[PDB]
Amino acid sequence: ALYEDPPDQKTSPSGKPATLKICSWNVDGLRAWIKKKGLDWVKEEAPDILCLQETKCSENKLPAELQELPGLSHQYWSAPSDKEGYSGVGLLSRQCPLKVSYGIGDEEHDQEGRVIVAEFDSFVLVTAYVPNAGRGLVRLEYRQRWDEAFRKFLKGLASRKPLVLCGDLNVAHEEIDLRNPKGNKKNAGFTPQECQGFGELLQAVPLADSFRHLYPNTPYAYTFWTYMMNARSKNVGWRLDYFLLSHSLLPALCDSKIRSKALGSDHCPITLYLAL
DNA sequence: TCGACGGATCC
DNA sequence: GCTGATGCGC
DNA sequence: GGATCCGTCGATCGCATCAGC
Ligand SMILES: [Ca+2]
Repeated sequence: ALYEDPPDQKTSPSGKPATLKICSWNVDGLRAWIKKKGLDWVKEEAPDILCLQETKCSENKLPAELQELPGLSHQYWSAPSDKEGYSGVGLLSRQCPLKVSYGIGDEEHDQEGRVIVAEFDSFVLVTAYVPNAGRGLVRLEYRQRWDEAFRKFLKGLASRKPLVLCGDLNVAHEEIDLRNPKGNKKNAGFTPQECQGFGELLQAVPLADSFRHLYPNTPYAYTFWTYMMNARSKNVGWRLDYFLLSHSLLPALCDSKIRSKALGSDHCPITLYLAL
């Protein structure tokens, strides 16, 4: 069936009002997405922090419109070391973070511009574009090694500060996270290896899947639809974009949104509300 | 994602 | 700047 | 032997590069 995001709950389980609004969006081509007026949508949504994945855009080709974006002035970008127009992530923030860093600290996994880490007063924000297992699972073996290094890195981080992980994690955790699970158990993003990796990521860091913690049995909630076969028209999709939270942060969780109607990509944006 | 393919295998 | 082909995706 | 059942296996869209001039 089709899906309507419920309204934004902007008070916490204790009634404290949300102080912090984080939007995450795989823009699948930053320049194409700006040409498709996504930046307008970002302006009307007005996040305190915007995380972008799959920018496919090197630092010096960044369009001018991003400078004229005065509520998200502190901007950080990561592109692959030697693969142009591939991958890429950015982190735009209203307030200046204490410390920004790139990658997870493992040479093998830090060459494709996928991870930005931004340290704030009371939490640490990681945004990531996870490597896709590949058509015909050509990179599924590399991906399990990423999963373990990423798990290890995030666990280390979360031991020092409450952690918010957001972005495209390239896996539908459970069968409820995609429209046709039975046909995709051998396609990238729904292999047993990928769903197990996600489960261990939740278990080992540990982290809670914010959306699923709030809406544990809501089906048809997806963040991605392939461009082909009018899949978004029919809501034949996958939930690949998450906010994963330190359990410490659950009493701060106000809501976790899926902005199904915002166009500009084959991913829609997701928005997180915290009382901090 | 969807389909046309097969090569199975049922009534 | 323009064509045409290739890489990469969930 | 003529219908179904179910595993492949290509071809769909979109962004971006690259080779060449
Ligand atoms: Ca490829």
